[PDB]
Amino acid sequence: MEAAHSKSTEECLAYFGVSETTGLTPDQVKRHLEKYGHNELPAEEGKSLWELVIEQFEDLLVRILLLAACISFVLAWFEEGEETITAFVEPFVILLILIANAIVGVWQERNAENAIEALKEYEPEMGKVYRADRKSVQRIKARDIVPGDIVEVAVGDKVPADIRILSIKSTTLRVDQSILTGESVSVIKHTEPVPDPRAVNQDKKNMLFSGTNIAAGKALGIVATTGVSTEIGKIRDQMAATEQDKTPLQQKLDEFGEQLSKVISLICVAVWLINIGWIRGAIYYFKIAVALAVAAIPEGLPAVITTCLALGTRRMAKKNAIVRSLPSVETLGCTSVICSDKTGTLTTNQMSVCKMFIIDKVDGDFCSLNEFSITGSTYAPEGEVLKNDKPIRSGQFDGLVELATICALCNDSSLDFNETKGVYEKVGEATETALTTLVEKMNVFNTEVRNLSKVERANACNSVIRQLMKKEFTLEFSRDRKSMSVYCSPAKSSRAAVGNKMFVKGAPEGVIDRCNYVRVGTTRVPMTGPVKEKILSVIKEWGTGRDTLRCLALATRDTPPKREEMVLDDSSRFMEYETDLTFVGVVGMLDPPRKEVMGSIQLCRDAGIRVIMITGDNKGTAIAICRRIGIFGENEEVADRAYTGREFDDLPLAEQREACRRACCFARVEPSHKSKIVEYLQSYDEITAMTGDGVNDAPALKKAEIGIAMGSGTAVAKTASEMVLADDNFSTIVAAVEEGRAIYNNMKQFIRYLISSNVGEVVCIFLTAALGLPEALIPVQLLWVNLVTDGLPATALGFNPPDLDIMDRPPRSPKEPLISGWLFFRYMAIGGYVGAATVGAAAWWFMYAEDGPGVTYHQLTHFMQCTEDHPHFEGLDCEIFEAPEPMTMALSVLVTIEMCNALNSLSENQSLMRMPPWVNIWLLGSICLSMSLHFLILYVDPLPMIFKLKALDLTQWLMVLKISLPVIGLDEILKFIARNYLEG
Ligand SMILES: Nc1ncnc2c1ncn2[C@@H]1O[C@H](COP(=O)(O)OP(=O)(O)OP(=O)(O)O)[C@H]2OC3(O[C@H]21)C([N+](=O)[O-])=CC(=[N+]([O-])O)C=C3[N+](=O)[O-]
Ligand SMILES: FC(F)(F)Oc1ccc2c3c([nH]c2c1)[C@@H](NCc1ccc(Br)cc1)CCC3
Ligand SMILES: [K+]
Repeated sequence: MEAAHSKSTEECLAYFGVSETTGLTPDQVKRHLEKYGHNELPAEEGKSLWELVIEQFEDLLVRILLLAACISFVLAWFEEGEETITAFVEPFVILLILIANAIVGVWQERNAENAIEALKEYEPEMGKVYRADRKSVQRIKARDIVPGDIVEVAVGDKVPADIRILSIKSTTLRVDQSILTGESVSVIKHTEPVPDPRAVNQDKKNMLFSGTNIAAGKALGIVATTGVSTEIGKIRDQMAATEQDKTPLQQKLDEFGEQLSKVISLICVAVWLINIGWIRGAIYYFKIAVALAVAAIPEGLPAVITTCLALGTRRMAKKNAIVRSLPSVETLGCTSVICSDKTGTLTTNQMSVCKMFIIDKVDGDFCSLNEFSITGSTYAPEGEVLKNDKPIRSGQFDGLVELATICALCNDSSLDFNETKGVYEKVGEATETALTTLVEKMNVFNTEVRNLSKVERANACNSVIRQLMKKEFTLEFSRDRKSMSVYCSPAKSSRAAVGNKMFVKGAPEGVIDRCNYVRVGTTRVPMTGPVKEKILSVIKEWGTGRDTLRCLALATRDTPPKREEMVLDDSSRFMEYETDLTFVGVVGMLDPPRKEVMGSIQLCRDAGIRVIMITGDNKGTAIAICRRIGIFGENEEVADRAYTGREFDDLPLAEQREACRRACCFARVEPSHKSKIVEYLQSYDEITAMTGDGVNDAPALKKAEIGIAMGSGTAVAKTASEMVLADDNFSTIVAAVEEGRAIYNNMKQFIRYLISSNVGEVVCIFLTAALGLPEALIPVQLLWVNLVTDGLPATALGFNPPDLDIMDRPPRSPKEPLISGWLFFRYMAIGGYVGAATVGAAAWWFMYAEDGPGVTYHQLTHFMQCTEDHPHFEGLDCEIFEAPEPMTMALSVLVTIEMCNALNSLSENQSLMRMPPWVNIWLLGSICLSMSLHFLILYVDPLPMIFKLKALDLTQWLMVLKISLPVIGLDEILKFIARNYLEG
């Protein structure tokens, strides 16, 4: 049933064929389950495992490795002679590593997915329905509440569906629906039809929305829509699925992927070309092509990448930064401008009326004032009211009595006592509750409150004013006039002839212009120029002083219009109905900046991040706040870097864009302006973190490259967001950007470490083919390196502790190459030394090791010419070239160097003498475990037969360290030219 908000109780009942006492029949339930599905957000769709395999097949390197599989398969098939046929392990392993990688990408594609699942969290487990089974209410699983059944809800329950209220059983019904509308005040719900069929949800005051909770009361309704049809379920309809564009790192990695394709193909052609001058031969340059493919591809890199991301996500997630979109962590390092709202994010949103003034005397041009101050900054109703630092019984001033009345009446919020926490808490809007607390502190009628209870005391004095003036109706706040008013009539009935009143509170600018009189206690004197000046002179002093107060003016229309001649259907006339007012006084409440923000702001400048503050204060106060928290200097001229929504809109398009180039402070912007500022910032290739919590903030969060939504905010903003501030703190953003920087510098390290490791293997294979030597590494050994003995240090590298200057450098540009020009030189030379060292390791055994045959280099590089007992190969067994020992020398050198390179990769440019190995203790363990797995693979008797290895003696090991360790002295020397001859 659509638009049930416009239909009467009887109509919705007549629509579904239900009784308000009998409920639904099980037969009706079956029929509805069929015609409406269950009451839940359906499981993820559009994702096919088989169709996902196509994406893996489409990737280039997967195509290569898949081709290396079929080759390795046919090679093991054909080569029955001179080897055991139980040697299909290599093609099998190739497939498994390919299968594993497919699983891996899918496995945490669900981590990039379920970002939108943060909305599935808002629906409840259970609900209550009256049904045709029992005369009492049955508690059903919420996902089985079909449309049409009668639902009961009480205090503190979650509304389990979208329900048209049928009959409120308690006195009144208040519904917290902030989660869906942003309404920070519990809405009064009624049972009448709201007439407009397309009215906004804020007007649907007869509807219960799923996912919202009941502030107070108890009602009975009938389910109008379930699951997706609900307004909270309408949020899932977009379901992302927008244009998906590769991240900059994803794009760069793929360019390396194809340069790797070119390089493999060329080497493959070169060795087929070098061999100048058959079945046994067709084997060779296919075997090495497999050895080539396996040696070039990092194999385990996606596993390491998606792991260090997951652990970084949880690191950030415990710093109150909830990463929805995973590509964000890359983007977070490139953040050039954070643009955030003031209230609740730069400040505590913990309101307290700090100062207030009424008029003292008026003589001609002169106008004195009675200024008051109030101790206590919590919502607790405790503290003095001060005049000249001394206590004052507020009720002695008739001007304060009227101020207290206006505050208590121009108010839709209240105070509550949390029985468990033992503290006073905010009900409804924070800025209104500040007035509630102020009234209780003033106590203008000297209501006896001492012997009350912590609960009763919360609203005693507010209730006393409610006992005097009966709030007939309210004139809602509009932004054109920046004020609201309430029409009240006397309720004592014993007291006579007071008359109907209208109490107006609003921004001092507009309210004061619509005043014609100033109340002096109980007397009335017309509004004059000299007095209005002194009023604004203190309002401006307060909103610009060291305490930076938002100010509110309180007024009264002494003679309101005829209640039967006011038309409440159109806001446009509301301002006129608040004319001929009498200025009563002004309250000034503080909302102090969070302890951290001043320092957190400083970091953004040190790191080259511009901070734009969007706020609703006046341009005067907005500028002042920016000096207080440090966006501007106290003595700096900020004329050109602070704008208002109307000022900004006055500039032509060209002058608009130049403003965002330099601006840092926006006051009172329309909703559309956030999205317009982002567009302008994009025109300068600036990468923006933009914050929002409200329902209108959605498009500027989809548009911003890093949409940041508030944890206490609406559901829609969270959905359009890339990240969520669980603690609402602005410093959580800075900490998020900082962490996002460290992670990329660590991804860069293990990317280089793994790929430079790959280079050494490609060199080793290439020399073997070029020199005609026997194979020194076989693909099974390489995969064990590129997946295990390298993967563990590669991961632990991602935990390299951040640089000390990490927040003293400009944002990384999105086009920043993975390697500089010189890094290409450094890693080629190391990958070269790694290639030569592994081949020489095996050659040393064949020619010089005591256990080895001690053959000559001509013999060794013609080892396949050992057809029979040759005169050339005198005293040798042909098989000695297939011996496990030379391979195990090479693999042991490849492993040991990659442990040393891991120690080198601890820093891109720092010596190990300055930043020692134990700086990353997680990395030491990764090396201890990789080496352990190497001794395991040599010593547990199923394993050596597989990988074709044999345990080295003490001599052969000391030869590995003889060979391997200099790679440290090589990189240390290479790191020297960097920090001493390249930058200067
Ligand atoms: N586009 C705008 N043009 C003009 N003023 C704007 C605009 N947007 C917001 N304001 C005013 O600024 C006040 C608080 O803004 P501020 O807390 O700085 O930031 P926001 O709460 O708007 O943003 P956030 O909640 O953090 O997303 C609001 O209080 C009030 O009017 C609102 C308000 N209200 O929002 O309901 C009621 C009120 N009385 O008296 O009822 C007085 C306000 N006031 O004096 O500012
Ligand atoms: F060895 C397998 F083929 F099985 O696994 C891999 C290992 C590494 C890569 C690489 C790619 N496909 C691979 C597939 C290519 N793009 C896939 C990819 C893109 C971004 C991220 Br993050 C991870 C992988 C480009 C080089 C890196
Ligand atoms: K976005």
